[PDB]
Amino acid sequence: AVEISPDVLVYKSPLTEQSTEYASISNNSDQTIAFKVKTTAPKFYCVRPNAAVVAPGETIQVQVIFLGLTEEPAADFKCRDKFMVITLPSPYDLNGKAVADVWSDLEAEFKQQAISKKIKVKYLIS
Repeated sequence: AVEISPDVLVYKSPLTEQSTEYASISNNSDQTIAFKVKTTAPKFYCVRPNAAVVAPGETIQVQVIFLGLTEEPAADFKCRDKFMVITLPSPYDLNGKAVADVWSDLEAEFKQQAISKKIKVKYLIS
């Protein structure tokens, strides 16, 4: 019962300026989870946080900051950028380490338990 949304991040207005849309991870289970957000276009989006733990009953909001294209908005363009949210059980105390520190161990131990979600991106004039 991990919920990840939305299906599509929609950036509007001047695509020549920075803009922020939001994703969300809610842990409705009884067990702490960890998530990680992968970006196919890291030169254009800043993600924060890109990895974190979510306690039972907690919702974490993820900032997806579009850095903009001070260039050409383009007429009749289809954005192909995508984000992949991967969520895993996080049953161990991190011992002060960051989630990024332990992620590879978590994914190696709990790959079968993963709950993944591919978030698409859309540009909207105007």
